[PDB]
Amino acid sequence: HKNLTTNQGVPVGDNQNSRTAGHRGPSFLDDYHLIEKLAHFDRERIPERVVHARGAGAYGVFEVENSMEKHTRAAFLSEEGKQTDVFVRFSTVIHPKGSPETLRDPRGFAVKFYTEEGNYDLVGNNLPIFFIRDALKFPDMVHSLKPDPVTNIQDPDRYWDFMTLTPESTHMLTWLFSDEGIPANYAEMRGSGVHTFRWVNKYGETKYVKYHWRPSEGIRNLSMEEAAEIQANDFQHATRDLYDRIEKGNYPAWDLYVQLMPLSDYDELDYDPCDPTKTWSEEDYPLQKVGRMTLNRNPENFFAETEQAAFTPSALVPGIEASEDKLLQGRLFSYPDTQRHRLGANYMRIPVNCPYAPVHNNQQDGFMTTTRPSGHINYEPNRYDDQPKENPHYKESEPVLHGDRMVRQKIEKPNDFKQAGEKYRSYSEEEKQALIKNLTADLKGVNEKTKLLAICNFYRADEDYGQRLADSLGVDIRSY
Amino acid sequence: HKNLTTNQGVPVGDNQNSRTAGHRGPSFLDDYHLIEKLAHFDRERIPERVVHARGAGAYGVFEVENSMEKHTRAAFLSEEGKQTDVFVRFSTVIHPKGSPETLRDPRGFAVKFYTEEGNYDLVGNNLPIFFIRDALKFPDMVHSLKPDPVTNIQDPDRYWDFMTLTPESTHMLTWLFSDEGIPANYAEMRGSGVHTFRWVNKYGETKYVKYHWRPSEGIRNLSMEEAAEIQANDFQHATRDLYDRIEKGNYPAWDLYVQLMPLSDYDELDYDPCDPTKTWSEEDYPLQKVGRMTLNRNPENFFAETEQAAFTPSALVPGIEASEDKLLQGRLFSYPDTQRHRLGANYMRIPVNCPYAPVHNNQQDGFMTTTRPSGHINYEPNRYDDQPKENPHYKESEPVLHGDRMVRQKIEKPNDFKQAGEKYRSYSEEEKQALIKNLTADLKGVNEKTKLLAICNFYRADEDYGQRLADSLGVDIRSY
Amino acid sequence: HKNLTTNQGVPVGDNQNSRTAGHRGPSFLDDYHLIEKLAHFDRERIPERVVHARGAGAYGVFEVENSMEKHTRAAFLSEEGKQTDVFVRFSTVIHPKGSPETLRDPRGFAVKFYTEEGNYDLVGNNLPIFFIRDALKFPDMVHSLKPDPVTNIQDPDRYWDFMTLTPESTHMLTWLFSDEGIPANYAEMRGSGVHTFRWVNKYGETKYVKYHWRPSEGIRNLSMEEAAEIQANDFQHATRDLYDRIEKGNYPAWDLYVQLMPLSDYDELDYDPCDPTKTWSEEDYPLQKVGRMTLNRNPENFFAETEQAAFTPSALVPGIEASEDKLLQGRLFSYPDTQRHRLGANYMRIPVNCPYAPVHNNQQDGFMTTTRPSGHINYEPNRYDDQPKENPHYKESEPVLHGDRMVRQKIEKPNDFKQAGEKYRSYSEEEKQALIKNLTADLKGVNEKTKLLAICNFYRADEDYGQRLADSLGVDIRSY
Amino acid sequence: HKNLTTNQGVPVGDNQNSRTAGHRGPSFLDDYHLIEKLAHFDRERIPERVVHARGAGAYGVFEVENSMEKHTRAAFLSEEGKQTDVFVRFSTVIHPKGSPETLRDPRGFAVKFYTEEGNYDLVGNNLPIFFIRDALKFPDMVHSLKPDPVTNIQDPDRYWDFMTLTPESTHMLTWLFSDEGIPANYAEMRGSGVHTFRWVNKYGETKYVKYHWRPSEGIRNLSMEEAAEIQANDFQHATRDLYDRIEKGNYPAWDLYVQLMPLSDYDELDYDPCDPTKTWSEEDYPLQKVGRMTLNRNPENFFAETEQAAFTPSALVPGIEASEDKLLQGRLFSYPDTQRHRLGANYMRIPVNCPYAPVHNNQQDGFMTTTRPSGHINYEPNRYDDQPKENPHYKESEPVLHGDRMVRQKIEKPNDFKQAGEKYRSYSEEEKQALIKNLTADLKGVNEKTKLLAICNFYRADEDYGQRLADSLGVDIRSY
Ligand code: HEM
Ligand code: HEM
Ligand SMILES: Oc1cccc(O)c1O
Ligand SMILES: Oc1cccc(O)c1O
Ligand SMILES: Oc1cccc(O)c1O
Ligand SMILES: Oc1cccc(O)c1O
Ligand SMILES: [Cl-]
Ligand SMILES: [Cl-]
Ligand SMILES: [Cl-]
Ligand SMILES: [Cl-]
Ligand code: NA
Ligand code: NA
Repeated sequence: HKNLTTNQGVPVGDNQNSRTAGHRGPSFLDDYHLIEKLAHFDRERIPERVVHARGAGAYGVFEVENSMEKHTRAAFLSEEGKQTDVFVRFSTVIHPKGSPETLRDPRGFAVKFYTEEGNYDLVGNNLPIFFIRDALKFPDMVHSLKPDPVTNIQDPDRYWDFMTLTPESTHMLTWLFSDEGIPANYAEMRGSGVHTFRWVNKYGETKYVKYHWRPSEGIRNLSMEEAAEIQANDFQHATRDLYDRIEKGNYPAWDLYVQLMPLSDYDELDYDPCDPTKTWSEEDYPLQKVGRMTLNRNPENFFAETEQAAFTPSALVPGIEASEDKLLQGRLFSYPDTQRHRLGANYMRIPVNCPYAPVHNNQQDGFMTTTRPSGHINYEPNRYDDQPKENPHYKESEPVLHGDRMVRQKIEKPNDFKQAGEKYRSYSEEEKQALIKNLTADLKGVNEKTKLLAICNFYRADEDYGQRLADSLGVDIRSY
Repeated sequence: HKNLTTNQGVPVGDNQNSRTAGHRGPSFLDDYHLIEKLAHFDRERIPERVVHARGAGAYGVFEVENSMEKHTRAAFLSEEGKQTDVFVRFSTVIHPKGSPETLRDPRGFAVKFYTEEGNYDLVGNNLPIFFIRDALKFPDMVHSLKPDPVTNIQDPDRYWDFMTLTPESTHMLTWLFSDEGIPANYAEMRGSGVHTFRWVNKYGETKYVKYHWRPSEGIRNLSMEEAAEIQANDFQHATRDLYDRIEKGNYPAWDLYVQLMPLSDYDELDYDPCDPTKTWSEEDYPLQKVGRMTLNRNPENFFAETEQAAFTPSALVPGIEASEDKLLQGRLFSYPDTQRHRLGANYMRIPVNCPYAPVHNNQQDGFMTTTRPSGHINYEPNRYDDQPKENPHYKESEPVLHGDRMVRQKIEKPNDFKQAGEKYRSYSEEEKQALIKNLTADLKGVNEKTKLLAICNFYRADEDYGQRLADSLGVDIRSY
Repeated sequence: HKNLTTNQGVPVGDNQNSRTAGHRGPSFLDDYHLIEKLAHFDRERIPERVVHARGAGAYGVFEVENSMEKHTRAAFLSEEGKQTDVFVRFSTVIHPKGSPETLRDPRGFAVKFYTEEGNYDLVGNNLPIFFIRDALKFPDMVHSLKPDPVTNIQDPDRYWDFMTLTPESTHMLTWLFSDEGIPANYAEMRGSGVHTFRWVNKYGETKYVKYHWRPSEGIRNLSMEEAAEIQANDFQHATRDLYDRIEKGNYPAWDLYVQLMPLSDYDELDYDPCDPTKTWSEEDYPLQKVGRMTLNRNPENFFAETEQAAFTPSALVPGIEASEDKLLQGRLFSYPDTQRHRLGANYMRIPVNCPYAPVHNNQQDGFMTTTRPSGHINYEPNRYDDQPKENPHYKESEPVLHGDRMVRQKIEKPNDFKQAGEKYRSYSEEEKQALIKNLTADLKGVNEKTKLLAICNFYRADEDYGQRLADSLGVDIRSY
Repeated sequence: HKNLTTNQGVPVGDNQNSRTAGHRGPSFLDDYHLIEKLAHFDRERIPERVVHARGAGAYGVFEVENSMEKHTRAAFLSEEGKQTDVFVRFSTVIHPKGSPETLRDPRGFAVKFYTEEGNYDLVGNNLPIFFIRDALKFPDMVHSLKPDPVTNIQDPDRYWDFMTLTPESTHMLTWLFSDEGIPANYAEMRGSGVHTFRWVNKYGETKYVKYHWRPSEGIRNLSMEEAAEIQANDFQHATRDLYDRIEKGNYPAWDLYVQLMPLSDYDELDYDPCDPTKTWSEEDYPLQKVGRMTLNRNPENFFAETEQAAFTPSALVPGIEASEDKLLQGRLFSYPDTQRHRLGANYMRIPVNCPYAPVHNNQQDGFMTTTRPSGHINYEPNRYDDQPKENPHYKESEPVLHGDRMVRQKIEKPNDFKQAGEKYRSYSEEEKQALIKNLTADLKGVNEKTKLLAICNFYRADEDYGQRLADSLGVDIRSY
């Protein structure tokens, strides 16, 4: 048995009645419990994430099967059997909190590894490429996909206007308008790092790397019809499914694979290996198994742990570095930036965000300083041998720059259409029919000029693709 | 034709490419356009409303048919034909911003009148009563109804635990589990002030008042099955419908009616006329037509106008005052309190929230001061005749207090069950069947002791009501 | 030896050099350490307190010498010898952080007692009365005393305009313009509760109470000349002094005394005993010794503990209640209201603000939730016997209301001049000379009409007072 | 004559009395005027600037004498007689908002030019060099200079520890410990851009540029003793002096001069021309007159205009670009980053911060959206010719990168001591005596090891300098 109390620790005499002038009179200002309780209720909410607002979290463990020391000095990958705790958040993208999990969208697949050398965030999606290749375009892309700023309803005419004028999107749309645009749930789902990263070993040798998560539950997708049937009765089915599997002991898992590519292979590929609109061939760059992640624990509080979770692609650990991918480069900035706004300057002290590794530095103060700081010395260099100092064993690599000027210019070999065609031809006939169907339903109401340009981009990917879509939309493409 | 610019007014040379070390190299920090554009994107979101997060807005006009000056000095009601601009937001209640509009919930019906003596907010719902009668319980009620804080899914076992132990909720639940718990859309929907308010005329005479909005489009409700079928294909159907009606010139309207009751009728009644779990008989207190509101304009920007809209029951105008309703009394505080958090100290300067009537006072500063203040005199009293002064013509009434002590105590004559029974018996057989069906689907999975208490509360309302529910749930109540 | 780390717990390789294109080229965006370290620096500051922005803090102990159980059930005062930890912050009032501690001002004297039944804040000043008697005037008062909103310099013409038109200020001004307006430091300084509070004993009997703190170091004040001399060489001498006394083991102490008055004595006094412009005669209501507070420990971090400290007069404990003092009533609201803005919705979790007594309630979420919440049940009533419940042993008293109606009306018996005259006559001749001298230096440049009104208000206090001021100002008041 | 009103536009009947239970009873919650007025009061303050918190603002005009089009395409410099409106803020550095203006510190000299091609901010100081050359050290340097985080008092032992271990500071300290470390006021003061910038003409030719402001009122300084004499009686003397000069029509002015250097001079010099611890010789790179800035208008409201002013070195206009200076490079980020926290995401819409030039872009939303946004198109590219587009005429230059790797490495030819010695020798004997006096007073109490290292750094600058300081401090340096 426990007393209800105020936040001052005073036991509450009456949690039912306001303080009033007699039993039916107006309410007095001197009712600290009422005002405190209502005032905190009035401040429960924080801004939702600007994208990926809808999602669900879980904790688990990553275990190494094959040590990666030949290729990276990353501590958490250094030996067979090494276990690292994770927190993972899965998500949709475009719509707000509360939106259904039956909508078409990439799915987020964000993994935080609590390593001995710091927290490493691999902020992935299910699909292995993206719509754009430069972060400067991201608020534009998002804005076109988001509900219309007047109507508050998503409008295909808007995002297809953007996408069609942004032909590098063509590969991505060829994945997203398959039925893999609606995963059945978060467990029966692919994961991808999407970007190329750099792996750096103890000799300072660098390889390019891509990451892939393969579900133990397999990949399963929903047709537009299957999605509607679920949406009718449950707008949070994926969140429900994740929690329920874990509560029942049916723990979902993913095997982590990598592809590894020499830096020098740039110059002979007909695409840029750091163009995130591109995948690498699995015949030429085979998947190499690293280990397995099992999710086995539900959070204790959704707001405190899942809503407040902060991941960033710039949370890199020794041995794992960014590539020059211009999309990734903006993400390095944007995540901690938005987090400072969404969560507070001190967001890294929220428990789910805290490292397991020691934190010692000369930062101070900021809203909601709860960590009981002490000491006189908050500056470096200083005369004190016991105060924290830099450790040169932990310098990052020095990537070679091939450019000689500060420029704003598109990458060479954009090759916007080739892999979209390859993906299209890789589909089964049943999968091609679904792609055309889903695209037709999406395009049939859009501005005729935009609809033609869409068809033309898919035609440039593959002639059969573009002709089938034109036929299905009733568009005459003879004059082109 | 216009230049894209930074926020500094510098035309942008290139809105496609980040600044990088050659065409494929990493990104430079000296890219003000990138950083400014990402950083503002990173800050787009504000907190959603703590309740009524999902909603839709429109502007229109309210026109007086019968002047109300014999009963209230309110300026906007003073003359036949007098027109006042309104802004209205409709909403659901429990789930977050992106949640479906097919869910069971009261609907918000919030009307801001831009009167010549200040803004008057009538913050109603469709349903004319509430679950609780004291604001001290509001965070409890809400927390029970909201998604479970662990699972992020709404759980009937939680809110029925609260509601069953809060028997004053019985009248409300008897309305909400009719099919009027799911209005077809926002246009074919009732509105209610819910609370008794005080109307005060130019002689200082006071009457109790209740407000009712009657839709010109009639009232239409959804069954659970009808709601699921809509939910399958559109999770924002009510938002859509409102915008669409107005864009097509099919303007929805409501007639405003009032009931008026003398203060001295308190002892004539077997309930407290200021208990918001109670309605007043329309036979004994007939509806009196006041005027008509027509919504005829969509907002120009949903975030700026609808998301940032702030209504409060305490935005009262001369002639219209709060009653002693202890629920209303807490609302007086909570709304501006939450708005200062959600929107900023200076939220009243946001255009939708601004009055038409002149604002002159000695308040100053606060985040985002955009109003070009001037002058040396920010205090009163002062020696300057031209600075703003109090105006004793605009004093409020002085309600009589019947109590002699500051107490925490439930009102007399709570009468928790009688009107719920009256409402139940007022239903058609088809309506009673839908009530029992909807209750049964909601209660069938809850804790057995809670389920029995629910049945017992409804039995106390009406024996046939409670027995039908018990039969439908398979619960044997012979022995009570 | 310790590593400098990022907030992700990654050791920093180089805390000296930004990451650049060669040894002298422009800086790269991919420099997580630079950006994290700059961004947090960029966010160190929070709003200063709206008043009492300049101050200093210390911890210590309060020990009961005489149990107060005949008069109050407060736990911390129950037993001889009982020791309660305290935190105390002393302050100036008007000017910002960084301002000098040599200025004329009341001084704040805010004591947090960490009691077994919750935190009790006694938020005092050195002077025992105040300028105003209704919180509605506080923003006016402050704005008149604050630097002019155009020039950013304090202007006697502005605050004397307010004070002269606010004749209830006369008693306060008669204390503040003695040399006690500039205490020598925080240790050699009086403290006062200012308001009457209500003490309630185990039988439910109530007495009015006033609190006084008497410095073991005695009271010492600065002349205007002494204050200038200190200001020349140290703008933070009181902060320095408090820290230095404690660091050297010379702990400052205060004895706590109370006056006690029966409720009934209202009706026979020629003032309102809950008017905070009034004192109670020490002859008629003798000081009674309660105990001693000794301050013996400096905080470990000024920002975390002293800057973030939050006190409120509404942090009352069983046995100690607010009086009807209309000034106090507004304070009850204002402090936690400003604190939610200044510090965050969760400011009560900041260590210095935490109670020693257990906190259990159904509040949740809000910015910077750091407390590891858990459990499904965040509402009451609920079916669970182990969840926190109200405890009727801890109900507050039920003060009798003498009023009939909700009114806006000045108290009866304002008696604005009589005590100011009594205070003036209680001064030694040296002390009267100082008062006139300090008043004259303040008023000599003020608007002539305001200057005359000042003289008249002091003349009404005491003829010799007003005449001496008029003489010193060169103002002939014979014609009145 | 005007009514005082609430923020809802309702006239206030009584601005004197709270609403209470009779004339002396406790206060009611239903007092919207009290609560609104106190709530807004409670929220007046925003965070002060993290440095330069104390300052003062004015408006004026800049007029071109000698057009600069041969060297820069900047619009505001394009024609003789061209006038551009400015806003200027002057400041101290280290202590908080209310701190004296008699302290030793650089002075800030921040000029916002409202040009036809956007706002251009030249965020200078009086002194023409800086303590450090990499932004990574800025939070350290500041934390060392700031009041100690335990005592809240500035401690020379802390900042000399930092500075002595940061020998690139030696030139700066040689200026700051002259009497120019305490300017007599803001008018009789030098201004400097400090950094080298790049000027780019219409043919794309680039020169390095330095900016210098020469006061028409001449340069005048205070000795330590003259500063204390002022401080005794006025802790805002420089704020007062600026406002007073302008109010009386005695407008302060500065002539702008530039120095111009070819990029190809790098190897001709024994320092890096982009090292901000360095000046350029005026013999080798003569001062060239541009024009004159006159300050002739005080702001209408200090908070709205001066306190909320936001400047950034990244507010560059076509023709004027950053150099590679690594200190500058971090400032490009830090200012808009801190301003988003201090002022809000929409701080650029605060009037003093608004450009004169048109602003059109696809940014949206954020706290306190006051700008009445409209339209459906918030993304680019789009199909609409009338929506804002990029303008390639306004591309920036493409600086040549000399580096081939991403590195963290000190510049070549740091040359930490030579210019400090040149400055020392440039001093008159009276000036040398002051410098030694001021340094001795500052160093005499610091840790002996730190004090010796200080002397050694000054000795390396000039043997006489170091020897005179050693003699004055009583330190025998014969053994070295
Ligand atoms: C209606 C009258 C008053 C109002 C509305 C008011 C309001 C405030 C506010 C808003 C603060 C800043 C609190 C914070 O930021 O944590 C403050 C601080 C303070 N006030 Fe008042 N005040 C009033 C009267 C008084 C009185 C009568 C006293 C003493 C008897 C007093 C003593 C203090 C002290 C000592 C502080 C500093 C607390 C600290 O050190 O953190 N005030 N006041
Ligand atoms: C890396 C080096 C530096 C960093 C990181 C830095 C950072 C900052 C920051 C964060 C502010 C607060 C701005 C605000 O809140 O709006 C500021 C203000 C200021 N800094 Fe710096 N600073 C640096 C070097 C300098 C230099 C070199 C100068 C002059 C050349 C200077 C002059 C100023 C001035 C004048 C202000 C006040 C502007 C105003 O009046 O509002 N700082 N600085
Ligand atoms: O952050 C994102 C924004 C838009 C689309 C995506 O798939 C995504 O992950
Ligand atoms: O504000 C609200 C909270 C909970 C239920 C409701 O119907 C409501 O309107
Ligand atoms: O909070 C306050 C405001 C004005 C004057 C004071 O003495 C005070 O404490
Ligand atoms: O921004 C700043 C920080 C520290 C010292 C300075 O001179 C400065 O301008
Ligand atoms: Cl650090
Ligand atoms: Cl006001
Ligand atoms: Cl609670
Ligand atoms: Cl944009
Ligand atoms: Na191995
Ligand atoms: Na010329």
